Amino acid sequence: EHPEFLKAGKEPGLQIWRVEKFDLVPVPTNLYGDFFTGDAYVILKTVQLRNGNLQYDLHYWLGNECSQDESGAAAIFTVQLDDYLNGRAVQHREVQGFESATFLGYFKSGLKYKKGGVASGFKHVVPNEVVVQ
Repeated sequence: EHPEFLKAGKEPGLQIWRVEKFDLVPVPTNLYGDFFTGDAYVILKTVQLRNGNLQYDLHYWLGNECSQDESGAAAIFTVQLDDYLNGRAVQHREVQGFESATFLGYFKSGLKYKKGGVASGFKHVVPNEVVVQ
């Protein structure tokens, strides 16, 4: 499909992404800054080291209301990125209620925690019209 987190790498700084729709989904403005407990967020940091090999680090965050199934899919994509960057990157997955200074240090503005997505805005794309039978 369109894996941006795994294919991420076009700017030395920080990129935030979120899993949604059985694929990778970015977090538009206004939305960024709020972590969800019913989903997984994948973040990849990129900097320019002396040699200029562009350092690549990534943190895998999961929600407490996401059994190993949802957390498994998120960790799965994170594990692949590692094999691709099993050179010396910084891979570290964080959980809700157990974050670390790295996270609290990456965002000190005060990350908001949203819970319960009261919204039935979601439809399944059907295969063209039912003309076929």
